[PDB]
Amino acid sequence: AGFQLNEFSSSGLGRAYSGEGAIADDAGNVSRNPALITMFDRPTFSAGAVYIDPDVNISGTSPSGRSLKADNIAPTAWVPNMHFVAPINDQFGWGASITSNYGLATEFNDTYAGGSVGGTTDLETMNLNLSGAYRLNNAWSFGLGFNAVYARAKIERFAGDLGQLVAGQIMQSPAGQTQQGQALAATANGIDSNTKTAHLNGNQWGFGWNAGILYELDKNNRYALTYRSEVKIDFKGNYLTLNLPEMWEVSGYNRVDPQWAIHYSLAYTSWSFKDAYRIALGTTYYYDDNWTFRTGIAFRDSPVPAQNRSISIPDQDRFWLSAGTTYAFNKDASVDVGVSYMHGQSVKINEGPYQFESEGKAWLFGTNFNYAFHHH
Ligand SMILES: CCCCCCCCOCCOCCOCCOCCO
Ligand SMILES: CCCCCCCCOCCOCCOCCOCCO
Ligand SMILES: CCCCCCCCOCCOCCOCCOCCO
Repeated sequence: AGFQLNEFSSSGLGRAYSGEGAIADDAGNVSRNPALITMFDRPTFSAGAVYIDPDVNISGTSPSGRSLKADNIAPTAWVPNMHFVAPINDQFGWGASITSNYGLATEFNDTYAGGSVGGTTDLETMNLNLSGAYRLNNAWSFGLGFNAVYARAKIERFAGDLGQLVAGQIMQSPAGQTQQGQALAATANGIDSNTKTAHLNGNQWGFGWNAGILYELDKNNRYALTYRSEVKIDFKGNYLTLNLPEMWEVSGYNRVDPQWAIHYSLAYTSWSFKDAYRIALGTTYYYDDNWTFRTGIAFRDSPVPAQNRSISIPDQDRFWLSAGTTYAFNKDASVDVGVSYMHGQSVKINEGPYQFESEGKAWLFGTNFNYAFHHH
């Protein structure tokens, strides 16, 4: 957040989401690349959730003299996931998942000076996916997926100190000399910071598709190109379209040893004019039959000026640092747990009449349970 999320699995969390289009140790990855369906030879289920605990802080002084300070403006969150994939044939398979690829939340007191650009911003999203895949031969697979997205938005803004700003401007102008001018300033200054200035509530569905190609040099090495379509969501509440952006991703996975694999990816996102990319690299330690270990790093760059930035929507250049571990109870069942630390960069924000600074980070903790059907 983002507002884009990667938290589709706890195993992925532990590898900082690196080459997620090319690994297939559990069912979570089919949501990332429907072509991976052909790596599964038996019905496979997975479920869990990621707990996100952000710490995002705003600082600054308004030209009115009011503090623009705001501690801890991003609340914690639970992001659940469920996945299922199952072969139909030696060539065909299918899968289904419930995920969220998008969400954000910021809240300021309704008494905050910068209220007109920072009150309450709440977007929750749920992706429903059905996928199919076709294996052409030993090397090549293709996957196609259909997405139903449910989105719940809540916005409120407030006057903040706007009326104090207007009072300032009026008093400064020649009109500050007149009696009508003073009165008009006083009327503006007298507007409560907590005056509700805006309010939106909406819940809507949108639809999209996604596709993927898998190339396997052999059972230890593979590469993938994936594409997620944009999804548009028209809230008839009150325009008013919310645009979930395209994503392209290239992934690679190298099992360079019975005990070691690496996995990396480049992912690209453009929207609207303003794009972003993410690179990620990680390694997996297949210690033994019971224990697997997991570590990764990532970096995301969306170079957005500063007068295009929002305090209500934090989007900085960020780093991920992750470790994880999978314990398998047997050849059928396992549990993943992931941890990640997410670090933003202190950034300047010039929005409306205000100048802020913003710095954020987050701790992530995830657990998934995996189960494959038809012993063993
Ligand atoms: C590349 C072709 C696949 C693209 C189609 C996308 C939607 C496919 O979803 C179909 C899922 O339906 C599940 C069928 O249930 C299995 C029935 O047969 C199982 C026998 O083993
Ligand atoms: C009977 C005359 C009494 C004068 C009261 C007029 C209204 C006083 O409120 C003024 C509020 O303006 C705040 C000043 O803002 C800081 C100055 O710099 C801001 C430039 O706009
Ligand atoms: C548009 C192609 C971009 C390729 C990037 C990833 C390729 C990784 O595989 C390279 C090694 O594979 C050996 C080549 O295999 C023989 C020809 O088939 C390769 C087509 O991908």
